[PDB]
Amino acid sequence: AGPLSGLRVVELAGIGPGPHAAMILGDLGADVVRIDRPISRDAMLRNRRIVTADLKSDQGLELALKLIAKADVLIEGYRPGVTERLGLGPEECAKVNDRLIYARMTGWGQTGPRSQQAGHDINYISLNGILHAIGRGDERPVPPLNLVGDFGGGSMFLLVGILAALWERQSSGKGQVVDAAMVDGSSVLIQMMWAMRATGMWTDTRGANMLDGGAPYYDTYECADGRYVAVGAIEPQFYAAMLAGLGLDAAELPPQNDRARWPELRALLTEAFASHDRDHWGAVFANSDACVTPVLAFGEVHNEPHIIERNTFYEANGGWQPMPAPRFSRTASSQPRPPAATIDIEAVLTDWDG
Amino acid sequence: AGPLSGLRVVELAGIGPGPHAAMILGDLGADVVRIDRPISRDAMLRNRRIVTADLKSDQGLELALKLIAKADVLIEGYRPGVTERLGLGPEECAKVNDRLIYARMTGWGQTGPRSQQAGHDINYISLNGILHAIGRGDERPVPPLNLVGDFGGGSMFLLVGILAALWERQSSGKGQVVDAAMVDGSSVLIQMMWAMRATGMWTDTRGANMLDGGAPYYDTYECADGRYVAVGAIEPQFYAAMLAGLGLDAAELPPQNDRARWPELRALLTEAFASHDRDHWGAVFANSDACVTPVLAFGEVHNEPHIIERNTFYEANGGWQPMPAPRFSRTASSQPRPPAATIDIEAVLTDWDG
Ligand SMILES: CCCCCCCCCCCC[C@H](C)C(=O)SCCNC(=O)CCNC(=O)[C@H](O)C(C)(C)COP(=O)(O)OP(=O)(O)OC[C@H]1O[C@@H](n2cnc3c(N)ncnc32)[C@H](O)[C@@H]1OP(=O)(O)O
Ligand SMILES: CCCCCCCCCCCC[C@H](C)C(=O)SCCNC(=O)CCNC(=O)[C@H](O)C(C)(C)COP(=O)(O)OP(=O)(O)OC[C@H]1O[C@@H](n2cnc3c(N)ncnc32)[C@H](O)[C@@H]1OP(=O)(O)O
Repeated sequence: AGPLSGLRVVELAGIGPGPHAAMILGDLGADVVRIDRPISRDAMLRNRRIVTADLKSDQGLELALKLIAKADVLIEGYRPGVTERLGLGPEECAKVNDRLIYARMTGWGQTGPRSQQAGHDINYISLNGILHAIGRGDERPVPPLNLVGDFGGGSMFLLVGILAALWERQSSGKGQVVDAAMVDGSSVLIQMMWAMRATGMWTDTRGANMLDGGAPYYDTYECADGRYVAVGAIEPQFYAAMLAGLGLDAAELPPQNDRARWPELRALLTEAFASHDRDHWGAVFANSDACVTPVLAFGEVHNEPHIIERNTFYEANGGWQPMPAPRFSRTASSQPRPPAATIDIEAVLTDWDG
Repeated sequence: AGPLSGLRVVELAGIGPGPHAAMILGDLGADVVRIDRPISRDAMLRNRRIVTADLKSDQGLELALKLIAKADVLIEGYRPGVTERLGLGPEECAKVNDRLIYARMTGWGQTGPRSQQAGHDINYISLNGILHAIGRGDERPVPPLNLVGDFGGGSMFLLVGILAALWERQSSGKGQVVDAAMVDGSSVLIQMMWAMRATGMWTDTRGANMLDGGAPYYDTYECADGRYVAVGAIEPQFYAAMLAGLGLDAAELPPQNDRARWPELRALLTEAFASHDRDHWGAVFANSDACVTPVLAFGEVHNEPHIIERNTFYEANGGWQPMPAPRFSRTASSQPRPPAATIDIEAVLTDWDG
């Protein structure tokens, strides 16, 4: 039902960014066929058809290629060379389908000294200054889950690459290869900090900047109940609204942007926030522009009115899952279809005509 | 030169996600025209033409609409209702160009109880369980800079919405509205943790999971020089390669996934890593699959061989900036054009035929 209805995607079963990319394509209405090794409880495998094949066997290769001959996009996330050795590399795929967008999802990219090296998110963002910038300044860096390498700088760039290549295809008639490396995507993801560093607006000192926790107006605060609020009152008029809700006199406080006095400012803000519960502040600044919000655990999200009203989540069997994003006014996306039983690869070939 | 060469984008100047989205379109070859209020050192504003109009004025509105009439995409990132009041809302734009992809970039979305409220990244990820999941367990949550709401769950979803809607326009001949809300995108960005929570594979206890710092094999360690390495050795063979490099006898350590003895495991690993400087480990895990990498500060990135050889960065005027991502084999993106002087809006309208 979404805008990608009609798009055919072959996904070679992998882990992390590749399956996430394929999910979003399916989310938006694509026809996604996932080939695995010979009913999943993994909600990420929503919006698929699962088929199986041994790609090291002559029959599996032949069946895979027939599928690929009829697809728009191929997603693979193995080490570079792996698809080549199977006979499913870009040059073999070209011979049967030169309209194909061949999307290669890696951490380190297709070439370079590290291209054959195992790794995970935390490694890809360790090499490009990202990790070093995350966490409190008095302690070692903390990983921002696998949100920045695997997804924000990984699958999301694979998706952009795929969709941009589909635009180009309109006039060239041809596909090509998209090399989406997490080490690259994540760097463009953090381009604002590269831009800020060049102008004296960001330092390499962890935890001492405007957006990393260093600013008392841009951080979390612990409340009376041991729960937290988030404060993001960057603009002076938002900051002023924040001080108001807390019952603090601005004249009695250091100026907002006097970094010399930030520890003094933070102590006053700490004392304020610590005097009531999280839900008290939630109520104080419910409709304000104070940029103060309650910090909800996953298990609490379902109770928040803005989350409910907008149907950001849906109940699948066993728990809430996020609905497709972003939203489309005319070709809206469906509620995702749960994972289903594996189906016969030949049946999909009939459906597609391979 | 990139795959988006030919695409026409009108960007209504704003902050954070919108300008980052426009940048990536520009990066990939789009013809992006930015309308600001009446030459930048913001490297984010690379790959543009900048023009000036007072949109509150009769003549300003008229010129903007003439530009929009010739564009493929419009990006705006103001509060919902703002463009409506200006007379550049979706209903007004449709009258002059129904092929327009109208891309609306917000935190809270177009509708809902919070939709008119101020906020910034830290607020958007505070409402949907993300923030609460970031940081050490013995402390309040830390913001993962503005990487998760503004960009990974923000501009990146706007971009997917834009390019998806363009694909759809191939066959419907028409555009539509993309409502990209950071509270939604970030939720889809963290779908893996929603999937895991449902199967008992992720807990709401901060700092106590596989990918958040709780696992001794997926975290940073401080070295003899006070600098850091990242360890990402999730798979047993990589973990084994890690211990081997450290000269620790496995027989003598707690099992990798015995959570009850994780603190004992961490302490042994801490002692090991602290015995030499970062560059030593740097060297020990050379081309190994041990998933151990050095944690480079921004200012060190330019010295790293894998970074150099792949040209992940380029020297603009004054500092390193990331090259376009992802990479395309046939229609490669150009090195970004630096920000240039504001130009005459009519010269753009002549160029485009408006
Ligand atoms: C409710 C549950 C939710 C689910 C939760 C899941 C669990 C959570 C875990 C989180 C995972 C996310 C983690 C944190 C990340 O950070 S992801 C980043 C990992 N890196 C990458 O993806 C970069 C690209 N990939 C790689 O570098 C490597 O694939 C790897 C991930 C390091 C693993 O290395 P390794 O296991 O040696 O695999 P590869 O070298 O790729 O070779 C794969 C071999 O398998 C074969 N193969 C594949 N498909 C088939 C098939 N259908 N039939 C037959 N064979 C198949 C290939 O031929 C290849 O074999 P060969 O070519 O070596 O002989
Ligand atoms: C090297 C330099 C680097 C540069 C770095 C920049 C500095 C770093 C700062 C950190 C930025 C990143 C932070 C962490 C973020 O999270 S950004 C995300 C902020 N949130 C959003 O974007 C969500 C959607 N937007 C909004 O909610 C709001 O726009 C906002 C950000 C809260 C700002 O609120 P506010 O100032 O009241 O603006 P709005 O309500 O949107 O109204 C805008 C008014 O301006 C007017 N306007 C606009 N363009 C023109 C024009 N060309 N000519 C004449 N007028 C113009 C509009 O008409 C509107 O007026 P009105 O309709 O309100 O009367």
